[PDB]
Amino acid sequence: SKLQRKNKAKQLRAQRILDSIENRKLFEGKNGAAKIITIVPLVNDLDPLDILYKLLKCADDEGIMVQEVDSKRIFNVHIKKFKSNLKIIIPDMTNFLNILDCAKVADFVVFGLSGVQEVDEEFGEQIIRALELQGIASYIGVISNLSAVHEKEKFQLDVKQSLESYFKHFFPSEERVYNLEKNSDALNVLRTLCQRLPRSINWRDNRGYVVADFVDFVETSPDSGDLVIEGTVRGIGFNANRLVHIPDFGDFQLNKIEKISTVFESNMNRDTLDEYAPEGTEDWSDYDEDFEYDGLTTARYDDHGFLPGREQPEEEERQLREFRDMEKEDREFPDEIELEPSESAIERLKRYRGLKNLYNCDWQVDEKDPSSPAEWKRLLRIGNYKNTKNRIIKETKNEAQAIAGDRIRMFIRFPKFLLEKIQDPKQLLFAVYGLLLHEHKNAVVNFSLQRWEQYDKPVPSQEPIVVQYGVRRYTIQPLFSQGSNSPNNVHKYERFLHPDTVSVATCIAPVDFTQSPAIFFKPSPTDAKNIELIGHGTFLNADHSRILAKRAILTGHPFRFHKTVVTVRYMFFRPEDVEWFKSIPLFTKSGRSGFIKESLGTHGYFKATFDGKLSAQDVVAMSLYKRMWPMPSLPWNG
RNA sequence: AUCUGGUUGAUCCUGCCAGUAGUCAUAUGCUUGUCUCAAAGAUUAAGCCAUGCAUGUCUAAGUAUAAGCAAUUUAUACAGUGAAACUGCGAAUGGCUCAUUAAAUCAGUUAUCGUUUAUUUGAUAGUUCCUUUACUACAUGGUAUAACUG
RNA sequence: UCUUUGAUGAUUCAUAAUAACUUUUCGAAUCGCAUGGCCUUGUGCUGGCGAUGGUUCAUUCAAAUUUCUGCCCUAUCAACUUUCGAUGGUAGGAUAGUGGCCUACCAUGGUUUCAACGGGUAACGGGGAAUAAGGGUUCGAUUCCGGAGAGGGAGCCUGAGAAACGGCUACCACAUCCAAGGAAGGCAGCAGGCGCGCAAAUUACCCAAUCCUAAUUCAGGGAGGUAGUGACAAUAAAUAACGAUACAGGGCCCAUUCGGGUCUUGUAAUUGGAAUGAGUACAAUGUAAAUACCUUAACGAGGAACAAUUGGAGGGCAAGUCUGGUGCCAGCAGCCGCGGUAAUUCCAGCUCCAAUAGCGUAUAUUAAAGUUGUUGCAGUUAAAAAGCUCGUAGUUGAACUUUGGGCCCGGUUGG
RNA sequence: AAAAAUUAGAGUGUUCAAAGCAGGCGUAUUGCUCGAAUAUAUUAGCAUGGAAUAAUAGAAUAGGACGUUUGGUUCUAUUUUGUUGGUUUCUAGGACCAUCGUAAUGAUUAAUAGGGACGGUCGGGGGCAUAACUACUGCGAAAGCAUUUGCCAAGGACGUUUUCAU
Repeated sequence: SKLQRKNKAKQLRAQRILDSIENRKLFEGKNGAAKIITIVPLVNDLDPLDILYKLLKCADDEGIMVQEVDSKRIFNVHIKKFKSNLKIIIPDMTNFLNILDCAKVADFVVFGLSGVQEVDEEFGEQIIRALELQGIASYIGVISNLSAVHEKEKFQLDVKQSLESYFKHFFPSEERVYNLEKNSDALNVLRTLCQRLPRSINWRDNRGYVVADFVDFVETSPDSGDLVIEGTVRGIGFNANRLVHIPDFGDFQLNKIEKISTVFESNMNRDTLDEYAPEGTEDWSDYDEDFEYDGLTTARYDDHGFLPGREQPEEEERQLREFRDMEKEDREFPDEIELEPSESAIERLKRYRGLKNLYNCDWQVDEKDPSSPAEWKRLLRIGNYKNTKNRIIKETKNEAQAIAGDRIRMFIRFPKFLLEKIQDPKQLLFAVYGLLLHEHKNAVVNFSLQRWEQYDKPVPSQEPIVVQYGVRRYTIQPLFSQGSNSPNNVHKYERFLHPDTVSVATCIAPVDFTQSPAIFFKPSPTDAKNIELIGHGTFLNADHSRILAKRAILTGHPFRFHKTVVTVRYMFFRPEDVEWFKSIPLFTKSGRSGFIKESLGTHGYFKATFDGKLSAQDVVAMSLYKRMWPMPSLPWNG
C-alpha cells in the first residue's frame, strides 16, 4: 500500500530537522531565557522611555510601566503572554562610546526614526554606518510618533515612503517600518522579538560573555580584594584557565566559579600575567646578522654582479605646516632625495643599503640593528601561523567548565584602588569578555586599511592613534605596507593611505585570535563626541617576512652627455658619494640601466653608460633602502 | 466545412515525425502609463500548529430590600433606572474541506392504507372535595436553594 | 295506520357504543394595563383590552424509509453467496414505524456470457465547462442544490431534533505547563505559523447594507460587507495632431516652354502658434468613517527625456546580394539542416517584418485526424482473412389477408 | 410536469463596451406611466392522436361461435305479508349441467429458399480382401487421392404435373 510516503517522509527528514532545535528552544519562559534588546534613537530629541511605553501598552498587563520611571536604564521584564523574558536596555545619548557597545552585546536592535525630520549625516548616518561595519545581528526599523503630520490620512501615508530611504541603499533586506501608534503594528513587533533569534556575529559569539546584575566588593587582602558578579553567561562560557578583560578597567584574574540555582576554583596553570613576557629571550640568541656601517665605504654586493672598486582652531594649524610639502617626495617625484647643495655634502646621510634587486634574494629581517629597540629580544615568535590558529579554537570547547545560561555569582581577584568608578548597573551596563590563552602578550601584528568614505585627508605613520579591535581600545603607532602578490613579503613602504587600493598596516600590539575587524578613529574634541571617524579595516595575520623600504634617490639637473661619461649639475660640490657608492649601479629613469666605473671629476663627472637616448630629457637615478620598526601599543581609556 | 516541410538521381503511393491556431489551464522569463470588473494553500502532506477572535440573549407584561445609583418625591407592601444569579429559549443554523465511497451516492420520477415532529396559523376543555355540596383553606397549601454576608 | 347510515380506485378508515383496566395523563394556586356600571353602600356584586401556559385533531417548516430506468477501465478476474442469515414461510423480541433488523423452529433457495463476483481509480455525484459543418472528444477539488467528515476507531448524556466534536467518556498516535504532588489539550471557521513542493494575499476597519437568532424595534454576529496585497482571467484605449516657407519630384492641367490651377508626398537639428491629461492639489461630493472613481480653483511639455516592449530576417512562414571574428564570445536553434577561414542562419552594428501590452518557452487536452472511422478508413504485391469443416449464446432472416368507386360540407392559399 | 444561475435570445444611449435590470414623461408646485418576456424531452415514467413498417395471439380429436332449443344444478333476497324475530311460496337474480336449431360452418401460396424421397448414370473419393493414361483435365471439408477382381456403405450434378411448409 501507499504508506510508502510515511516511509520516505519519516525516514527523508528526521535529522536535518534535528540540527536546529535547541539553539531555538533554550529560551523557554520561566527560568531559562534572557532576550537582550537595545533601542537606538536616531535623532537627539526622543523619549525612548515613551517608545517603551508604546511597546508595552499592548502587552495586557497594566502595572508594569508606571513603577519603573525614575532613573533606570536597565530593565528585566517577563512577558506573560508569549511566555518569555526580556532584557531591555537603553544607553545615554550624551556619551557616544557607550552607544557603540550597547549594540554589540545584543542581537535585536530597535532602530527608531523620526516623523518630523530626516537623518543627519555625521551623527545619525555615520552611527548607522558604524555598527554594520563592525558587525551586528538583526534589527527592526521603527517610527514612534506620527502625530505631527496633519490629521488627514494620505499625508500620513507617503511620509512612511519617504522614511524608506535609508533602507533602499543601506539594506535590501528589510522593507517594513512599523507604526507604533497603530496597535496592530505594535504587536508583531512584540511577536518577533519574543519568538525569534537571528544569525548573530561570529567572533563575539564563540568566546563567552556575561553581563552583570549585582556587583559588590568583598575583602580578601589590603593588597587585593574580590568582586562578586551576578549575571547570566552568554557565549560559550568562562573557565578557570585564562583571563577576562573589561574596558576602562582592563584585565583581572579570577579565582572561583559557583553556579547558584559545580563549585570550581582556579588551578595554578595560569599564563604569564604581565606585559612583556620573559619567555621570549630563550628563543633567539644567534649573533649571525652583521650588516655594518662604521667603516664600510660601499655596501658589499659580491654576490650581485661586477667586481667592486676600492680606494687606496589651534589644533589644525600645527599639523599642516609640513604636511603637503611631501607631495614633492611622495607623489610627483616619488623616488627623490632633497638636494640644493650649498652646505657640507660630504657626510650628510651615509648609513644605507643600496642594492638594486627587490624580489629575488634574501634579506635578514632580524639584525643587530641599532634602530631595533628592546621589543626585539624578549618576545615569543611562534612562527607557524596556520596550525596554531586552528589549535586554539579546538581546545576551548574541550575545556568547557561553564555552560551557557547559568546564574553565576562570579568572584574575581581584584585590587583595592578601583572600587570607585564602577556605578550601579541600573544606570550603566557592565559586561565582561572571555580572553583566550595568551592574547594580552604584545607581539607584531598586521592590519588592513579601508579608507573612510568621503574623507581623503591622509595620515602619516607618526601618530599613536586609537585603533579599535575586538573590544580593545588601544592607542598604537601604525606603519603602512602594501599587499602586493609576491612570494617573499617584500612590499612597498607607503606613509599614508593609498587612495586607490586597500592598504596594509604593520603594527606591534597584542594578538587578536578572533579575527575581529579593525576600526580607525581619531579621538579629538573637535566634534562634540570625542571621535573623528577616519577609517576601518580588519586583522589578517602576524608577519615575520617583512622587508620595508626607505627611498633616497640622487636626481637633479643634467647638462653634459657623452657616450661613457655624463656630467650632471648642482650635484657634486663635494664629490664623495661617487667614490663611496661604486657597487650601486646608476640607471636612467626611463627604464635604462647604466654602469658606474670611476669619478671622472668633481662636479658631476663620472663614468655612466646609457642604453638609449643620450640627452637631457631624463636624469640618471640611484636607489636606496633602509629598515626601521614600529612602536608598541598601549590600552587607551577615557 | 482550407492544409504546408521531410524517404528518391527523377516520379507516383502507404505511412508516421515537425509545423499551425484555441484553452474561465497552472507555473514561469523579460517588460508595465489610464478607467471599469475581479479568482486567489485545491493538486504535493484529510501533515503539524505559538497568540487573539469567531454564540449568546429582556420587553409596560416570570423572580429584585444590590449595605448600587438616582433623588425624586403624593404613595408604610412594592412602583425610577438597574449589575449578579435562578427560570425560559437558542447553541442541531451558518462557515470550511473533498479523505472515504462504483448500484452506494446522485439525478429526473413515485409511495406512506407503513411512521415521529419544538414552532407558526385555525379550531378545541361546566363533569376532577368522600362529594352533588357531611369533618378536612380557594379571599389562594408546603418546603428547599441561588447571587449576597462571614 | 313506521325508519337513519360519512368518505375512498380500495381498508379491520374516520367516528360511536358496551365491559372493564392504569406505580392515573390533562381540565390556568401565573403577569401588565386600565378603571367603569349596579345596588339594600357592604372595601357588596358584576365588568374591558392582552401577555404567557395547556390536551387532542388539522395545518406549515421538516425528517425516516421506498417504486421504475440510468455510471469510467479491466477475462493476465468464470463461476459467486449459505457454519458466523445467504433466499423464502410461521410466531415472538426491539423501534417513531415497515422489514432477517435480531432470535427460535422448519424448507433449499437466490445472482450469472444481455458479464454476476473480484481487481484498479493520482473517482465525491449533478446543474454545468473548453473545443465545435454535422456527428463527437475531453473536463467538472471550486460561488447553487444533495451527501460525507471534524487527528484515527468506538460509546453515550441533555433535547422537538445530534451517535454533535468552538458537548462529555475510554483505549490508539500525539504533544503543552509543573514548586514533581498533579492538571490541561484538537485552525478541513478568520487572520498568521517555522513544513512540503513547479505551485497560491493583511495577525487591518465596522455592523451602514443583505439576512439569521434571542424574553426582543435597542443587544450579538471573522456569516457577511469595506479596504491593503493581486500582469488569474475579461471590457473600454495615451505615447501626437495642425500651419508656413523651403527644396524636390510626381501630379492634374496654363502649357507658350513659363507655371496658370489642383494636388500628393519628400525632406529642410527651416519657423510659428493653438489643444490636452498622466502627475500634483484649495474645495465640494462620495462613505459607517475614510481611500479611490465622476465634477473643479491654482500648477503641469517641443515631447530630445513625460523617450514601448518582447521575438525573428535560407525553407515551412511575413521580412537583407549590408558591412565587421583569423574561425574574442565555434553544433547552431521544433523537424530538412547551416560549421572546416571571407557563412545570403553562430557572434555583434545598421536597416526592415510581425504582433503591441509578448502567447516568449514548458507540460497536459481539443481542432487539424476519414491517423478510431455509427455518419466515415484499410481486402493480392505496402501493418493486417485464423490449417479445415460441423456447431453456443449474440446479430440478421421471402411473399400474401379492404382495396377502389360515388355524393356532399367546410379550411387558406394562387387568385 | 423537467428549480434558479449559466447558453441561444426580445426590450433598454451603463458617455460607448463587457455588464446591469433598469427606466421614461409633465407644471416639477405634494404627479400620473410601460417593464422585468420567449425558446431550448435532452434517456426513463405519465396523458393522447394514428394503424404504414417489424413482432405476437386466435376454430383441426372442434370441450368452436351464435340461438328468446328445451331438461337442469345452484346460490342471493334486495322487495312487499306496518314492525320484529321464527318458517317457505314465488319471483327476480349468479354460475355450472345434457340435447335441439343456423350459419357458404372452420386448414394462404408451393420462393429459379432449404430438407426428404424416386430413376438411370459418373468419379486416381474411403475401408476390407485379392509407369506412360497423369493435362487438355477427374474426385474430396482440408492434408490429400494412380495394378486388376469382388464386397461394404457414403456423395455432387442432372431428370420429375411426388412430398413436408426447415
